[PDB]
Amino acid sequence: VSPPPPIADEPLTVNTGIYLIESYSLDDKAETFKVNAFLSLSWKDRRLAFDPVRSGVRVKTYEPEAIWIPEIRFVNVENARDADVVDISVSPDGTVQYLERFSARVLSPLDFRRYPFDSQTLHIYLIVRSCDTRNIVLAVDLEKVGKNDDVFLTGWDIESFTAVVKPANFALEDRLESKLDYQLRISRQYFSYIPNIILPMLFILFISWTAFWSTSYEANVTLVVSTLIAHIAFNILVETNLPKTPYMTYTGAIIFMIYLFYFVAVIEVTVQHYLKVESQPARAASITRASRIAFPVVFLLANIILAFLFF
Amino acid sequence: VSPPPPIADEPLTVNTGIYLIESYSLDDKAETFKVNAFLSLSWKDRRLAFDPVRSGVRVKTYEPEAIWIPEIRFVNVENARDADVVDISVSPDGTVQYLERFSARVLSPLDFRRYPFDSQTLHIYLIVRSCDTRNIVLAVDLEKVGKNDDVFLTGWDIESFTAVVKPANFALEDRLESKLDYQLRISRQYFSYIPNIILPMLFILFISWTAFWSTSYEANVTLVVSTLIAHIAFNILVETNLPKTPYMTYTGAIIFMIYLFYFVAVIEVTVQHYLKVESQPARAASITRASRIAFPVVFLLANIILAFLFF
Amino acid sequence: VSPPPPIADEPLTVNTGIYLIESYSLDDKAETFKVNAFLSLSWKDRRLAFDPVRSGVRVKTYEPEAIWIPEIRFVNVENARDADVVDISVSPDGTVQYLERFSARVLSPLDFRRYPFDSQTLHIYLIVRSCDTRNIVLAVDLEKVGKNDDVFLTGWDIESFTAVVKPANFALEDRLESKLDYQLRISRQYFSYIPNIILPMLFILFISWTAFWSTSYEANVTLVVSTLIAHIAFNILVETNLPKTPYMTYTGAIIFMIYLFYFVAVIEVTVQHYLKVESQPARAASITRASRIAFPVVFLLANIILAFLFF
Amino acid sequence: VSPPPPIADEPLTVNTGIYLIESYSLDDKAETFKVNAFLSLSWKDRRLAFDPVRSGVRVKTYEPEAIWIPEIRFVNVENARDADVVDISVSPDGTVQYLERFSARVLSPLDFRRYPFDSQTLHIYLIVRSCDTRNIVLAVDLEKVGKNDDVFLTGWDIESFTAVVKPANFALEDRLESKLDYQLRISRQYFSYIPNIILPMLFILFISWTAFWSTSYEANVTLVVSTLIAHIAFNILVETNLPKTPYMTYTGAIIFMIYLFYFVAVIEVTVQHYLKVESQPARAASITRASRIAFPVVFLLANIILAFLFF
Amino acid sequence: VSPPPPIADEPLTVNTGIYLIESYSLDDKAETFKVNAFLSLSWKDRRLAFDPVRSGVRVKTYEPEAIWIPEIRFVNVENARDADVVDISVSPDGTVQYLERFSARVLSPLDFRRYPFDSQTLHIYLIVRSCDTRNIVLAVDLEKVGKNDDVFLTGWDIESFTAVVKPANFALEDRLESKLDYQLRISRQYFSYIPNIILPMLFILFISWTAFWSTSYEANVTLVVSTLIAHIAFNILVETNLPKTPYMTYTGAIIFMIYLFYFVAVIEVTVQHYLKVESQPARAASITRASRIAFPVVFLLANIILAFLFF
Ligand SMILES: CCCCCCCCCCCCO[C@@H]1O[C@H](CO)[C@@H](O[C@H]2O[C@H](CO)[C@@H](O)[C@H](O)[C@H]2O)[C@H](O)[C@H]1O
Ligand SMILES: CCCCCCCCCCCCO[C@@H]1O[C@H](CO)[C@@H](O[C@H]2O[C@H](CO)[C@@H](O)[C@H](O)[C@H]2O)[C@H](O)[C@H]1O
Ligand SMILES: CCCCCCCCCCCCO[C@@H]1O[C@H](CO)[C@@H](O[C@H]2O[C@H](CO)[C@@H](O)[C@H](O)[C@H]2O)[C@H](O)[C@H]1O
Ligand SMILES: *Cc1c(C)c(=O)n2c(=O)c(C)c(C)n12
Ligand SMILES: *Cc1c(C)c(=O)n2c(=O)c(C)c(C)n12
Ligand SMILES: [Br-]
Ligand SMILES: [Br-]
Ligand SMILES: [Br-]
Ligand SMILES: [Br-]
Ligand SMILES: [Br-]
Ligand code: NA
Ligand code: NA
Ligand code: NA
Ligand code: NA
Repeated sequence: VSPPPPIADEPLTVNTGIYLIESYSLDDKAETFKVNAFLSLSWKDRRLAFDPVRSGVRVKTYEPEAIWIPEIRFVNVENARDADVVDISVSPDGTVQYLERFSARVLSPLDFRRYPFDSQTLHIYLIVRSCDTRNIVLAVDLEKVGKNDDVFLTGWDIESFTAVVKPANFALEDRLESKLDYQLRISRQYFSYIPNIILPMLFILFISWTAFWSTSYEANVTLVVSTLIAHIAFNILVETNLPKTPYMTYTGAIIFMIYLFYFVAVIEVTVQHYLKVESQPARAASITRASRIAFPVVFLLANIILAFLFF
Repeated sequence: VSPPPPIADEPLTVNTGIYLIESYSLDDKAETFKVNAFLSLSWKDRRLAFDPVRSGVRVKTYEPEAIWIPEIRFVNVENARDADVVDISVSPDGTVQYLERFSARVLSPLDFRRYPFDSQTLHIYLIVRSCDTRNIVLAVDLEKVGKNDDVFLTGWDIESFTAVVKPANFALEDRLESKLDYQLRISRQYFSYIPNIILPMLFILFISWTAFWSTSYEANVTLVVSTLIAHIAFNILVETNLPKTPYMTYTGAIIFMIYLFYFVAVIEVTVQHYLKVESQPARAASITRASRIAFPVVFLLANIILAFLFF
Repeated sequence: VSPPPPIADEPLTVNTGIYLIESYSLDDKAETFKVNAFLSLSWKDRRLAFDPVRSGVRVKTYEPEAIWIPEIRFVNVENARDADVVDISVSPDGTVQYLERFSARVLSPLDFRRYPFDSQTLHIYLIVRSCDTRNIVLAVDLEKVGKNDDVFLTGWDIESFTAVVKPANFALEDRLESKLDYQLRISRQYFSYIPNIILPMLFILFISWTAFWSTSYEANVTLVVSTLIAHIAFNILVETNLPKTPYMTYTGAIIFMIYLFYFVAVIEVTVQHYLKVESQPARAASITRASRIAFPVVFLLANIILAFLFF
Repeated sequence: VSPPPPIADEPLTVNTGIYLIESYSLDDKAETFKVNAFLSLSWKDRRLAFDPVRSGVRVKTYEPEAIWIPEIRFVNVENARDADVVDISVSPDGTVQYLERFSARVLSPLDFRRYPFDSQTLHIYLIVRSCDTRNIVLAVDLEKVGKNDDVFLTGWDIESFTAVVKPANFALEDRLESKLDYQLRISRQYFSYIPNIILPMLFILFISWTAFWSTSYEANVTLVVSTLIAHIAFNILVETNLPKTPYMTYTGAIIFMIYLFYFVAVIEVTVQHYLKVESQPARAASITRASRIAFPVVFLLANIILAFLFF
Repeated sequence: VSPPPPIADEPLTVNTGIYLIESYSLDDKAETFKVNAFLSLSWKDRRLAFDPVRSGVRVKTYEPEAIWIPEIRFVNVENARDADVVDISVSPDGTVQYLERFSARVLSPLDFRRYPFDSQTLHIYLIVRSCDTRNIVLAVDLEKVGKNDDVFLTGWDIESFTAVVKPANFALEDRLESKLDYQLRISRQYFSYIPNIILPMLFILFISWTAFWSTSYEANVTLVVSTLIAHIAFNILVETNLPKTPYMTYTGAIIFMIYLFYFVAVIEVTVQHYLKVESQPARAASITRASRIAFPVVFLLANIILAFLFF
């Protein structure tokens, strides 16, 4: 058991293919997903070749220990894949067809800038380290790349599973390394965010705006402050589903902006109350009247400016 | 070892059975369940046939490594079954009788549209990959498919555990696979949702309707804003027990509709105050007297419309 | 290695014993507990008998692989017993003495009807599948059943640890099975529930009843609505410590009933206000006075009936 | 492999030593802690003795399997010590010196009566079961019992790490067991409980006492009920850090006593209003004037009583 | 297997290298992180010398079991380094080049004094115990120490990953120990804390300050008491993300000091009302007008003092 020697000075080509059986547990905070797939490996080992006419047998089956198998590891896995060899088949010309079913927790970063209207490119990097004798290079067997029809990822729409055919051949620790980029394209199912977070968040805001058709300070203070407490509950709820990002997200931007609206609604209610008491209810009346228009208008404009800057 | 060779060109039939010992951890969010069971496998191996006279035994026992055992895998498992071999019995005619105990975390999707009055079909998919030498096909021994009477799933009623006798034969990575479907039929114990969520949620909503028999804006603002906040707490409570769906759930639809009632109630409470300050209490009294009948009637009709759409 | 042959037509008796070293992590929601114990097994293997006079030795020690050891399993375990053999000692007459230390996560159902004044009988089921050669039956050596004095289950009182001596012998999948039931009797330490849940829930209820000595609607609405919010927090807290049950638990019934009290207090506070505005304070004052007695009287009588129906 | 035979009838002495490398994860609810340490064992096995002159080596190194090593176990571990043998050295006189690196999750009860001003004695119980051939006894080599200087336990001060030199020899299932007690003495770092829980809790209590300088029932009902609701939040927060105990903790006692204050303050607030409504504001004023002193005085006294009964 | 012999009285030098592939799960409460890296080891074993002309090959490849490998361990790991040998390469002079891929949960203490504007120096300690035969000493091959350009730590910026080349050679349990210190430098991405915690906390504080432009006690009590409860919820939120420290953190100091502001504001609100009721509103007016400046000014200066004391 050693690497097959080169006929010419060319490197050994290991043809690879990942076929997803199950995809599950997409954790946003962890920036990880779990997977259950087939890993297909194919290379030519002439030392294994045989005569089809003399032998009579079309294909030969070997055990992993018996023959040389390349060390294909995963770059971005949390804990090293639970592998189980399914098949090793040699053709008369010495072409080896390897197949293992594995499962791995893959650490792939996410871009939350457009959350919950985001799309992500999940990655699964395959790698091979070349030895002192000869270089090993990875290739994509597009016939052996894919995903089973039923494959679902709770909370997401699965768009594609395609590998980048050209490997990344680079030298790390004075040895050649061949890296392949498999890509799982997914788009988030935003539907639930509308009845459970967005619409409730807007209702409570519109309720704070009924203070603009009220002269009762005590009621207004109750309106604006109670609803601001329910806004904090939602901000908190939202941030528990997401990691701490060094940029603003879309929901994050709306949520923050709404705080300023509360602060101003509070100011307005204070000003209105101060003018009444100072016996200026007509000046106060003019400010509430403008506020009935300004507050929903400036809200609608600011939300457009945001949607534009994010999409 | 190699698979038993065919007499003619027939496929190799492996009779299967699953016997549930324990069922536990139905996790709605992750759409999984844990299982503890027996797995029975049976197949003819002529190379193992023996004469009972010159052996003095009706059956022979073997170690898994001693004979050929079919590579039977599970399709929908989070982590590959923890398996232990119990018994291996070879009859005189060469009929092998395998038995193992396994435990696995199974990934099977759920339909939350009628939550929490829903039923589910839990699947356990058994599979076998065919060989170049010969094609392997799965079968169901109906006398070896069951569950003991003690088997319980916390918060669920276990209805049935049956298998779809006809395997789905198809090609995968240029080899024939034979897939079997074991179906565990469960229905949710909705009981607890009534005194813990449904009724508490209705009581706080009815409590907001007492504002229709009150002339006090300050009081009304307290009644409608404080109950709206307890409703937000139930919305959050409910959505913790469930995953994000691209569809509306039954509970979720009731929960959403109830926010509209709070919004309209705030409007009526607002309108009534405005009219009373404008020295139009007679108009306001008409709106409030109407609301007293309108709010319970519209609620009662809307719930009939929803129960009908969902069931 | 093969099972010992019978002298008469009799089955092989494997004498069992479980000695608890540690008990921990009783999870009410999961309906599981963890244990660390000794599993003692004893049977006669004539093939191992020897002469004490000539051998000089009393006992002969073996490694597990050297001799035949019966296949004893646990029916109700989530994560399979992590075993390590401590001793195998053979007496001159061939009586084998097996002793292993194991740890398992046992799945035993719990009856929450009387929570938090509940008592449970946790079970550990030992099992053995009989061979085609001969039948194996389990038995209890009471001399090797018990527990360490330092055994504690946080939040519980350990009452007893006995075994049901008569095994349950039944036919499962055309083979005989022998089942033993070890019973760990515990009673819940209700103490904490009094100063943390029960009494705080009563204080807030009584605070709602101070509205019966008040003529301020605005104040009463705050009293009953605020305390109802704190009541919900306790309902939520309580139900997070428990699994969803298809029956009413004791605390569950009390917590539910208290909602009816708040609902009726809101009705009274509403009615009293309505009359005051309708310029009928005399009738209002009559209802408020009757409510001062009616509410704590009906609460006391409702609780007596509940305590009676539960205990 | 059997134990060394007794020269005279004396039992075999195994000298033990635990040296802490890392201490982490003290879990109050689970009453566990995790440790990373060296375990050293030393015993005389004459069957291994050698002459330094003839052999030309003063030390002899063996594999665990090659010689006899005592089966030393831990009594109170959840999941059994993950051990890797570092070295086994035999001196010319046959004095075996064994060293291993282990890591275990140790179960050891905690006394919460003085929380968060408490001190704990964590135990690590080493044990040995004797043979039918001969008796085994444990000893402590005080030269090999310690901890690294950088050893820390998050939120705790490490006081000591010593062993109770005299074992606790006893009968278990008619065999001698020698048990040793290693003790890790720790005291909880209470510092952060002060700004995070104690002082916040006192501030909201003192804020409820401002109701005593207010004639406004409506404002008073707000002060006392809102602060009562924040007290429930701290009661809840605190009890999520602790297991349920059948005794009262220090913080628990203060937390409970503080509820009784809230109830009495509600009564005073209620009574004051009643008298004012009855045109008795003079009687009501004297009750409120008494309350202003009585509440802080009865509070400071009851805390003196409590600190005395707890420390 | 035993250590290679020395040519002279020199110790055996083992060259080390750690190459980070993945860094993840920085858990503040636990004071841990998870890493996935390459561990390179290099030492001379002349007993392994060979002739390339005789053997055929220029480099020999071995199985770990076939040769002596130094017992290099990690000091501060919670989860056992899940290791897998990638390559073992022996050159003609006997120079061994060992490559293993590992993953571990490193426990390294964090200083939260400047949280969330803090920086950390995470450590991975390599170690080796010396034999009686000969001493082993660790060394750093700077050419094999590093991290892949993609390495990211969610919520942190990775500054550097270098080693402290001079090992800590010391005595432990009468044997030589050689320790290496690999240091991973990180600075916390404070961005998210501003829109999610810091500014929402300031908005609610300023909302309470509107009570200085109000003569309404019932409203003011609502303003200061409601925002105080929202502050409590932030304090609870902040401390769920942090361990209990025996010192004050920066956020912790601000959070605490802000409660003193809420307490003083309540005092002023109480004073203002008392005077207004005592028929001295002019005095109240002077206290309220001063408060309008004093509260923001004392808040400004207090934060300047704090920021100066912490940074
Ligand atoms: C006045 C202000 C009051 C503030 C109110 C804020 C309410 C906050 C409610 C948080 C609910 C907790 O739930 C938050 O969301 C998702 C579930 O949806 C969690 O996700 C969790 O799901 C499951 C089930 O709960 C857990 O077993 C698992 O450990 C975790 O992955 C986040 O880890 C948690 O942080
Ligand atoms: C306006 C309304 C406001 C409503 C606010 C309600 C607040 C509710 C606070 C919930 C308290 C936190 O929730 C607490 O979480 C811990 C996990 O850390 C759970 O922990 C539990 O786990 C297992 C299940 O895995 C249980 O069998 C076990 O008894 C317990 O240890 C507690 O059962 C839950 O009570
Ligand atoms: C992972 C675990 C997650 C745990 C989640 C914890 C949830 C905590 C929810 C806290 C909800 C607090 O909700 C709080 O209730 C009070 C009850 O008086 C309500 O307060 C209401 O009454 C008071 C009078 O008593 C008024 O001052 C206030 O204006 C009014 O809104 C508020 O609407 C809200 O500030
Ligand atoms: C073809 C075949 C069968 C059925 C079998 O058991 N073995 C193996 O183990 C391999 C993977 C192959 C091929 N064969
Ligand atoms: C003496 C000895 C050794 C060799 C061993 O492993 N154990 C056991 O398992 C027993 C029963 C005895 C004694 N010891
Ligand atoms: Br891998
Ligand atoms: Br499987
Ligand atoms: Br088992
Ligand atoms: Br152990
Ligand atoms: Br290690
Ligand atoms: Na190989
Ligand atoms: Na086989
Ligand atoms: Na055996
Ligand atoms: Na080795």
